[PDB]
Amino acid sequence: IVGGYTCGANTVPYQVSLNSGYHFCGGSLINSQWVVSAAHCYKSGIQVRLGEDNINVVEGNEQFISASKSIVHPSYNSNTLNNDIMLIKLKSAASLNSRVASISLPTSCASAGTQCLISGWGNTKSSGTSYPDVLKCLKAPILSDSSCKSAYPGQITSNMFCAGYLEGGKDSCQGDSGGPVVCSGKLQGIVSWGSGCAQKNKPGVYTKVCNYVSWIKQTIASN
Ligand SMILES: [NH3+]CCc1ccccc1
Ligand SMILES: [Ca+2]
Repeated sequence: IVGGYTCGANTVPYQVSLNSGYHFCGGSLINSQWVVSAAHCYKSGIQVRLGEDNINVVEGNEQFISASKSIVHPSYNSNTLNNDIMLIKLKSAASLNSRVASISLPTSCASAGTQCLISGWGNTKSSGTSYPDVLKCLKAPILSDSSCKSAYPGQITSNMFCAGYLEGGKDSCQGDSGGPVVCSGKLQGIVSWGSGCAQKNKPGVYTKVCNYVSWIKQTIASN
């Protein structure tokens, strides 16, 4: 997260860290046995880490649970990042509590200008590299679909939206991939891609979760 702030421990209780020996992506807890992330985060050997603040220190609220199954969206296209969403089932149910909680799925899509909370353990620099140990947060509005498409001609589909600031300085970045965009209490986006981080006229692009709610709910119920 560039241009953001320290969330404070367990203030984002649905935020998960995906770990394969190291943090590599975020995700969101949507019920006690299922996490939503980005399809471009797919890999074998995933451990889900819930209740994290400092990912390098055991602080007392963590739950580490191996993934039993990953389900990349049937139509994921890794070239274009269309349909950049993946479900991860936990080998055992998370113990839900204050510091570990699910986030609701949308009931409908969110509107341009809606303010959202984006969070992660990604790079905090727009030039260079600095990875935080504690969770970072950013408040950012959903941008109009026309400014998004103008920013990235030929690359935005109906399954994507942009959020952030056209002036730059505030954005998601490397290592934030897969994590949540929460607006009005609902998971409306997943950190997906962009052109660099926090650059002018290059806002973050996010998977548009409201298009996937029927797939998510059907998939979970059948798995
Ligand atoms: N705003 C761009 C976020 C991002 C950065 C690098 C890889 C994936 C996603
Ligand atoms: Ca920790």
